[PDB]
Amino acid sequence: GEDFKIKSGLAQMLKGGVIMDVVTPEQAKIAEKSGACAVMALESIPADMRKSGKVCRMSDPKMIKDIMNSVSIPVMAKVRIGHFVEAQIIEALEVDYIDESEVLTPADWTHHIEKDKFKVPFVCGAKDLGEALRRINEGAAMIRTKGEAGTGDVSEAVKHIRRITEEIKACQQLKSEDDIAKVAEEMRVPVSLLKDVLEKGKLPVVNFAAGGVATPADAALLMQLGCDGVFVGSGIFKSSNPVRLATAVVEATTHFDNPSKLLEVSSDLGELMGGVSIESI
Amino acid sequence: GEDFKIKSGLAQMLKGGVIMDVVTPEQAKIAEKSGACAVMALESIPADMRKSGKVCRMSDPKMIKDIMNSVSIPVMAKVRIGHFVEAQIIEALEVDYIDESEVLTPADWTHHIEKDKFKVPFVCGAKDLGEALRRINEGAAMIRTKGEAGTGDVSEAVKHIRRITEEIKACQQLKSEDDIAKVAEEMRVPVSLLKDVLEKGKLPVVNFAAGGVATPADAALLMQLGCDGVFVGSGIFKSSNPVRLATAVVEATTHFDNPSKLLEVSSDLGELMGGVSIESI
Amino acid sequence: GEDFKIKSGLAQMLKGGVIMDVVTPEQAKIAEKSGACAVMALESIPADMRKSGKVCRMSDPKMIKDIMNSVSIPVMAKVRIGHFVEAQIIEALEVDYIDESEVLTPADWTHHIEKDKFKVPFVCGAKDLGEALRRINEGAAMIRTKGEAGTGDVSEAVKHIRRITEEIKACQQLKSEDDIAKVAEEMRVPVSLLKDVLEKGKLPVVNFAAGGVATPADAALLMQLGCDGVFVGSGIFKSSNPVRLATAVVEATTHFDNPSKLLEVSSDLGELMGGVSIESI
Amino acid sequence: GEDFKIKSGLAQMLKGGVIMDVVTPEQAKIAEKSGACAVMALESIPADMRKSGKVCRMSDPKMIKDIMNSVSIPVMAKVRIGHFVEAQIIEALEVDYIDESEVLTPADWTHHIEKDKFKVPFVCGAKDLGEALRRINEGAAMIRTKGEAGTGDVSEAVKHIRRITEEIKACQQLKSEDDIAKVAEEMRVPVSLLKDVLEKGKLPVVNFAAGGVATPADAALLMQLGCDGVFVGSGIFKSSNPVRLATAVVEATTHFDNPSKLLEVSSDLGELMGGVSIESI
Amino acid sequence: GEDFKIKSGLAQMLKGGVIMDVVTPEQAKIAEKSGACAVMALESIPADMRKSGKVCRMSDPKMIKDIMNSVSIPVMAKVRIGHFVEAQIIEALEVDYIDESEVLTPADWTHHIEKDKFKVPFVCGAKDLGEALRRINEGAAMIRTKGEAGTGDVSEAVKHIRRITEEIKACQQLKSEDDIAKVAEEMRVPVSLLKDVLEKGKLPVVNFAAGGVATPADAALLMQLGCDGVFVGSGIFKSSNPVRLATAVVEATTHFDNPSKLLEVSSDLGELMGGVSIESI
Amino acid sequence: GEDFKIKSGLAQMLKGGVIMDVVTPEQAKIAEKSGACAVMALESIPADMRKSGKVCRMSDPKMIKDIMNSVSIPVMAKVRIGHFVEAQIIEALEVDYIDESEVLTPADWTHHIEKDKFKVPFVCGAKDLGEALRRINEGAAMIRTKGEAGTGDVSEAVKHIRRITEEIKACQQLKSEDDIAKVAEEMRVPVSLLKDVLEKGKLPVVNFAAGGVATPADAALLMQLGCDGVFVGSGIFKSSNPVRLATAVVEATTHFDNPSKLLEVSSDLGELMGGVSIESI
Repeated sequence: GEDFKIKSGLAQMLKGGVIMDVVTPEQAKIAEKSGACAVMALESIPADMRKSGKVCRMSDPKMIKDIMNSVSIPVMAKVRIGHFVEAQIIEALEVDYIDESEVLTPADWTHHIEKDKFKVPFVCGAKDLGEALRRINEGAAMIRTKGEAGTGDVSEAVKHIRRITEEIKACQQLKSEDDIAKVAEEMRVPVSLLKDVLEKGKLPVVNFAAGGVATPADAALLMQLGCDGVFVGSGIFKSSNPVRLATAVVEATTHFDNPSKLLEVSSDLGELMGGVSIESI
Repeated sequence: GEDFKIKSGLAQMLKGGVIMDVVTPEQAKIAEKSGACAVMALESIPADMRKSGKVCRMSDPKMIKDIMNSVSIPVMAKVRIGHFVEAQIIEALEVDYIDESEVLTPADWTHHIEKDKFKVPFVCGAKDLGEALRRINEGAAMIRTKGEAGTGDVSEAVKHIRRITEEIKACQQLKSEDDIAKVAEEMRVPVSLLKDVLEKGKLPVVNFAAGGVATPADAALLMQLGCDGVFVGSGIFKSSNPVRLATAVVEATTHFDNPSKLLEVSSDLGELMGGVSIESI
Repeated sequence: GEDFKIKSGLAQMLKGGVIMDVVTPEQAKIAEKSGACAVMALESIPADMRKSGKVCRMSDPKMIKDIMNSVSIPVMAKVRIGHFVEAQIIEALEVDYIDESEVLTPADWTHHIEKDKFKVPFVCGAKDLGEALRRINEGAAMIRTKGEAGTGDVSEAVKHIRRITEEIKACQQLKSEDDIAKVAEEMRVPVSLLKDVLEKGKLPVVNFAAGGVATPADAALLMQLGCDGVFVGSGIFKSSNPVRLATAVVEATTHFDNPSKLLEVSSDLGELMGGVSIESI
Repeated sequence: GEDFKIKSGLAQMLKGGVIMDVVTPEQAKIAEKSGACAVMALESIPADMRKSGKVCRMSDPKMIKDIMNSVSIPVMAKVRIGHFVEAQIIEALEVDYIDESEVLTPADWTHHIEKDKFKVPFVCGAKDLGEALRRINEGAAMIRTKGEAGTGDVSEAVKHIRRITEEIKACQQLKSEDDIAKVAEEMRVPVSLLKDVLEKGKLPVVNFAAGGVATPADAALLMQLGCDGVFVGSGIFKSSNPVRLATAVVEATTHFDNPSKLLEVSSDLGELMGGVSIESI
Repeated sequence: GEDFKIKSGLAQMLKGGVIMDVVTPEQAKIAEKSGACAVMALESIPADMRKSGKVCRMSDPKMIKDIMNSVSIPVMAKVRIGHFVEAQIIEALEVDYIDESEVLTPADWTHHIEKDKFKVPFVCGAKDLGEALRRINEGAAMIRTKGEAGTGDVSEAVKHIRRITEEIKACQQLKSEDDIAKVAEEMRVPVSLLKDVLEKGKLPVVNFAAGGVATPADAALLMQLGCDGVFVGSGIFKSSNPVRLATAVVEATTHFDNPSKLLEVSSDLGELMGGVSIESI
Repeated sequence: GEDFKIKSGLAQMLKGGVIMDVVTPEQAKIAEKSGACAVMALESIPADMRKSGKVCRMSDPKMIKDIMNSVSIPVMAKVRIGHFVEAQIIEALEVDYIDESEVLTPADWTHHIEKDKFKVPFVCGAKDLGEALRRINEGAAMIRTKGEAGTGDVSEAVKHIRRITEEIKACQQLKSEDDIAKVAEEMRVPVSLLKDVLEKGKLPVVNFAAGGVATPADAALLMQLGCDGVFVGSGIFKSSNPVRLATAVVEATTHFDNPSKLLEVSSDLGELMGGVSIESI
């Protein structure tokens, strides 16, 4: 409770923001000055890692320390799924948020990290209620949609948030203490969570959107859809005029319901990263 | 009723016309002066997007504003399927017609746009009655055949209009209030629509032909077949002598029953885009 | 009857001849002077179209007008299957025979043209009795074997004529008015045709050979086999010494039973188009 | 009887010989001077045709006339399976033997030639008794094994002669007039042939070996095995020292039981065509 | 008992250490001076052999003698599975530990080596309890996880140690002398071993981690997980700054529970070998 | 008996030796002077033939005569499976041993050679008892393991000898005269052989190892395993320092149980042929 609520709070305190994937301090500075609520330090970029296909690991501290020494706003970093020692090494680094990110090469195909044992807040991907709950029950402070990272395609990210919202609800308007008991056991999670969700109609944690956000339009689409905030990563920086696009997205995320404003910031944006349409995977 | 019958009216008012895909103001002006009833502004061309295969998104407003600031006739633009925010941004732009076009990379594989909530008229693709009705019931002001966009092959476009006409009719000359009730539920649409169709023998909206029109001959073939108007897009402009072909098609569409005239405008036309025969897909 | 018999007559009046695929007036003149009973005007050649694989359409009138303004003998042109407007445009052109040719990209995968409604004689491909009858019942004035066009291989052409002759006969020496009634309904045709065939032992129309004729020898082989005449197309012109080969085939077709003469015209012929053996498809 | 027994005689008179594939007069003269009992005139070579894969046809007469005007020994030529007119053209040419050769692109996948109607002796491939009998019953004067032509591999040729010899025999030592009646109908042939075979223990015609003979050793192997003579074709000429190899094979075929002599002629032979091992097909 | 407990002792004495793959003396000396408890002499490197795909054999003695003559710490060498003579040759060489390594091309797909008959201690790979026990029962002095060698990916190595630990335990807390009897026979091993394991909760031998260790972080992760020591091999040396990385790993392995220290040694490490993510196999 | 025992004797007289694949007299001399008990004359090399994939035939006599005229020790040569005439030609040549070798392109997929009819001793490949017996029953004087020739991989060779030894034994300690009767009929061989084997516990002929021997270590491994002698072929000569390796293998074969000696001869051997690991086939 006390320990948790503090973690959730830090995460919860990021509501309405935009986190940005940064590769270098230069990039970090651009992101802070653009309105980013935080930055994700990493030495190589989602849209490149998904082609390599080399092992993608925790990023080198020096690299991170630098990025995190050149900005006021908090700094996130990535660790491989199940790679608790990588996480240990980053709690030590005094990073702000850790992200057990499925976009890197997993380290345990069977066990995620025991995030409870850490004092730093974690962020985790989910594509559905169960998965969401399992990660939360596992000690996840914050949650984001998975989506197809690096693709440039919202199709996925959106579908997820829809499902979670659809699932939370479906399961919600159902009947029996036993009916639930089952669903809790099924998705391998304490009855107490599934329950706080139904009693609150929403996860206990902040639910951000990640993977496939390339346009201000997209960002806004995901808030209108329910998300609590937005992860963009490159290719903001893989675009023609990053600084501009970066701001467009931050602005698009705060005013996500201002057709007039939205449009204003969606004009003369330049050429954006050529995504890879999910379908054609 | 009232609100819609206005949207219908804008669409309905294009009867007999030819809408043209434009990529630049220069191209727009050529189209207008050619007899186009309107133009579809887009930064990249159906016949190229279907090869990329990059994510195809709403086009950049500046781009559109420009195209739409250089012509009297109305201007359409495209948004991804289900991407309501993209649409919101374009209502704002004050475009004339929006096209929720399946030729771009979809944004929701499960939900189209809630076009009712918009005041701008939408246009949608259909390959059959059900699909048609679903899009209309969803708020579609105007409807077009899908066909294989960019292929240069009528085979598809025609087949669709045939089916819709064949289906409208088949379902029409059938018997029981319950018989219908079923078909309405099946194609997931209010009994009231399927009904206005059967009572009128035709959709409540204008039904244009799109995808696979490359020759004046083709355009005429589709009107003789029942369509209310024609979408061409590039490769009018991917042809040897656009200006000439553009006019040929506009002319072929108005006089679509004048063998003498038709032929006149089908001569010395030059080399047209080398399509990609559906079959060989 | 009256209207039909006139059409059949024009077609019937081509018996024993050789029709040649021409691409340019030069080529047309060569063909006339060679003994061709007619020429097929087209802007691109069977043996190339079957590789493209671009949409193959009706040819540009100017092109045809030219070819047909440089020769006394009649001129045929091609239109896509089911593309009635294309045909309309060519009746208008005052071409002599129209060929609803399956070698082009079809326009209707479900419906051929309503050739009845036209006053110009049509020619159609068939690979068997049923198909033959269906085209004839559909208004076909003349009929040709399909064969594998552009391949340079007789295997197919021959097989067809064999089958038609084999089928006409098989069905012929069978018993009951009901026995027939069935076969008529099966191959979706009026009992009256199947009947005139059996009563005459041959279709009511001329049956030419097309697709896969590359050598004088081949032409002769197809007449000995029953055909009423021969379509060659390129690669007469894709050969080393066209003029010579053209004549050889015209001559081989008239004297198709003159081993001495046949051989005379099959010598020092030069290098002919390198076909593509059906088998290796 | 009479007519045939003359054709049989011309074929039968080649017993013990070697027929050679020639492509040019120069090649023909080399073959004659080497001891070839005859030559097979063709403009392109088995080992190349089986790669093309272009349509392989009867060869141009001039070509043949030339080859056959530069040698005393008889001259064979090829025609496509079922291509009776091609054959007609070659009877006319006054060639000595015609070979309805399956190595060329067939002209009728359903009917071989009616060799009875010809006065020139035919040669045909067979891989088994039935096939052999069918070709003979069809008017075949001479028969050869098929084998994988152009491969350089005896595996096949041998296997065939084994089977025919194995089959002739198997069927031979069986019992009932009805037992046979069946086998005759099965392999679609008059009871009278199957019968003359069993009563004589061998086909009524000469049975040569063809396809896959590359070495003197091979030739001898096939005679020891029962064949009545040998078809070699290139790559005698695709070898390093043709003249020598040609003679080696002729000599190896006559003295096919003289280990001492065989070996003598198998030495310092040079590099022979690099076959293509059946297996690796 | 006695004989083995000596071999066990040599292996057991390496507890807590790091063994390193060396390819040359220069490399050996770097490894020794780095803190390596031993080195694995081999002429070609795991990450290259798994691409070749040439036969990978015991390494040439001279090569090894040299490597083992330039370092105080013990020296291991590899032999192919089942290749007892290769092993014999290396006992003779007076190497310290032999590794019957599945990373080389096996020599017997059916029988491992009879390591009992040797006086030198062997090391063997296992992915599960059974496999582990079978190798031990076979005379294995030391055991290591297999993991995907040369990949750079821990996913595997970890998964193994998890399973073994999971299996040892699962089987442990089960009930009947017969229950066990079965499992012993199943995994084809004496009841006496499975038993010493359950009675001790751990194998009788040291269990190192191998295959997929590329980062100090990884090494530490595997000790935290239960391993008794670490095999790294190249690409320590396939990295940018080997010396540094080598030390980092040795240090990371001893202080594998010192987040502060761990992180200290994980900074400014340079570019490491670009692994090949298991998944993408 | 008498005739056989003489053949077996010559073969039997090769016990403990190493036969070497030679391509040229130079190579032959090197092999003799190295300690080879005999040489296998061939114009092209196992490790190359298995890539070609051209037909591999008996080698040209001159070639062999030369090789066999430049060495005292006996000389073997290869013939294709079932190619009895090739064998006849080589008996004539006065070669010492003939090898009906499956490494060349077979000549009869159904019948091996009737080696009984020859006075020269034959050698044959086998992978199991049955196969061994069938070849012996067929007149085989000597037998060798097959293994994957040219691969450089012992995996196979060893596996075979294991099986034969395993099979001989398995079948041996079984019960009934009828029990055996079956196994004899099954593996298509006289009860009398299977019987002499069981009564002697070993084939009546010498059993050498062949295919996949690349290292002295390998050779020794195969003797320890039961073989009576060793076929190496290239790539002894495809190695860096043939002369040395050749001797190493001869020496390794005689002293195959002298770890000290074995190792001595396995040092500073140079780079050996890069095999092709069976597995990766």
